[PDB]
Amino acid sequence: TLPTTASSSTAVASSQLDQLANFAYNVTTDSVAGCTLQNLRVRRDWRAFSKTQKKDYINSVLCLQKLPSRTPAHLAPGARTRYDDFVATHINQTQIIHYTGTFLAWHRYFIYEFEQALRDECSYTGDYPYWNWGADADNMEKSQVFDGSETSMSGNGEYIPNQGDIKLLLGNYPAIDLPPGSGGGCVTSGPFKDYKLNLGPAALSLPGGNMTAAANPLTYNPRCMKRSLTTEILQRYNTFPKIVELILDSDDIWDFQMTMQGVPGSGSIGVHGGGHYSMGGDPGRDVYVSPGDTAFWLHHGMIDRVWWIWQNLDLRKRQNAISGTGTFMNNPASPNTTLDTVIDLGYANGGPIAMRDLMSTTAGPFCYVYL
Ligand SMILES: *[C@@H]1O[C@H](CO)[C@@H](O[C@@H]2O[C@H](CO)[C@@H](O[C@@H]3O[C@H](CO[C@H]4O[C@H](CO[C@H]5O[C@H](CO)[C@@H](O)[C@H](O)[C@@H]5O)[C@@H](O)[C@H](O[C@H]5O[C@H](CO)[C@@H](O)[C@H](O)[C@@H]5O)[C@@H]4O)[C@@H](O)[C@H](O[C@H]4O[C@H](CO)[C@@H](O)[C@H](O)[C@@H]4O)[C@@H]3O)[C@H](O)[C@H]2NC(C)=O)[C@H](O)[C@H]1NC(C)=O
Ligand SMILES: *[C@@H]1O[C@H](CO)[C@@H](O)[C@H](O)[C@H]1NC(C)=O
Ligand SMILES: *[C@@H]1O[C@H](CO)[C@@H](O)[C@H](O)[C@H]1NC(C)=O
Ligand SMILES: *[C@H]1O[C@H](CO)[C@@H](O)[C@H](O)[C@@H]1O
Ligand SMILES: Oc1cccc(O)c1
Ligand SMILES: [Cu+2]
Ligand SMILES: [Cu+2]
Repeated sequence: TLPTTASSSTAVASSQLDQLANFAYNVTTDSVAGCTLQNLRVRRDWRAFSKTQKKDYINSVLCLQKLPSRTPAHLAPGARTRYDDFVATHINQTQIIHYTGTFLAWHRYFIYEFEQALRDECSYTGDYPYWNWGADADNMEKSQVFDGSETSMSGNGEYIPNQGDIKLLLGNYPAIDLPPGSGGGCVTSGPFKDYKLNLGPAALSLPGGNMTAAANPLTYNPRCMKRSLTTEILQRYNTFPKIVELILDSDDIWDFQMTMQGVPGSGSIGVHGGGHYSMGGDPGRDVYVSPGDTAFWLHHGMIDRVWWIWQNLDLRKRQNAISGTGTFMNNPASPNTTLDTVIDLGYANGGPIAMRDLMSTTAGPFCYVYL
């Protein structure tokens, strides 16, 4: 007897999520029992990682931020590292990978190939980590992902008093206004304290309402990563009731992906936008450059988990479900996304791949589950 309606207590909504996760696990292992049970990988909550396991993942990311970039210098003058290769492709394709029929599948392929770079070029042998927003929604500063310790993705940025609010515009919908959080400047501590963003900004929202952008966001612009942790954003968008509501109240792929990213004109930015903007800073508030924030990978692990749960609740109808076009909010208009639509990650990793081969975590190149 699966839940059918999200509960309003955090604690009960948390148990609903575990139960839906358990069901999705059962369905995926059954379809696997070449992806086999023996080589089925498990992705896990960052809280399940030991201190050594956390440090092994962080070290591999740091390795990727030193190894030289494969992107041709003339196509992206500012790229220096393999990590930059992933940021660059995301900047370059942002207009066709968000609010499109490809949004969920493209990002599944994106983070998988990031994982492959960690394993093949940086000797990583651990599990892929995800960030469970619901456990941190009441105090982001205490998240194991963001607490600033040697096992965080670094923490908060240096505090900047009396910051203006954040104003979010999209088309000519009424603006959405957010608090600026408790940071503002360069991250003060953690393993990514000396790490440099090399690309962007491309569309960086600033406290006060301004939006700054480099003339060419692919030219060299080394600078610190900035954060402004904003618990209030997670409290409104990323709580366990909000997570379960997205899963249970969405009956088709259109409503699922739209509620996740935020329905334009609803005043809500969804679990996707909520998780992004709660980091604040740079590139936390830049849609194009967001992979520059090292927590991007854990945030989209959770995005992919929530999609994988939703898929497995009715696999016959939801496994291959696609809706939307090839352009951001279909502006300008483009043909519908289908299973023959091909996507690629540029020079980041991998090669071109059709939507058909991306829809299941245990087919095509994929062989994993979430616990
Ligand atoms: C931002 O995003 C955009 C959009 O994605 C991106 O632009 C892409 O830009 C890259 C480079 O900047 C492009 O990659 C190059 O494409 C060259 C042209 O390739 C096409 O046409 C070839 C010619 O086809 C004709 O001639 C042949 C032979 O005479 C004939 O048989 C055909 O019928 C046709 O008439 C064709 O060969 C090629 O196809 C092969 O490869 C593609 C995958 O690339 C594959 O899908 C095909 O099935 C086929 O196997 C393709 O159709 C190409 O020459 C060039 O090659 C480089 O790499 C190869 C090794 O792979 C080297 O051998 C070669 O010498 C070159 O160094 C390269 O592939 C890409 O096509 C663009 N894509 C789009 C959609 O526009 C930007 O780069 C992004 N910006 C940033 C910063 O990331
Ligand atoms: C998962 O499968 C096990 C074994 O068949 C079963 O005992 C359990 O109740 C299932 N859980 C859910 C949530 O379906
Ligand atoms: C595009 O998809 C919608 C469903 O989302 C469908 O109603 C419409 O007919 C499709 N358009 C074309 C040209 O196939
Ligand atoms: C439990 O806590 C969440 C925040 O984590 C609230 O949104 C919920 O209403 C309940 O108080
Ligand atoms: O795709 C997105 C959406 C919202 C904020 C962000 O940094 C990225
Ligand atoms: Cu993206
Ligand atoms: Cu995202």
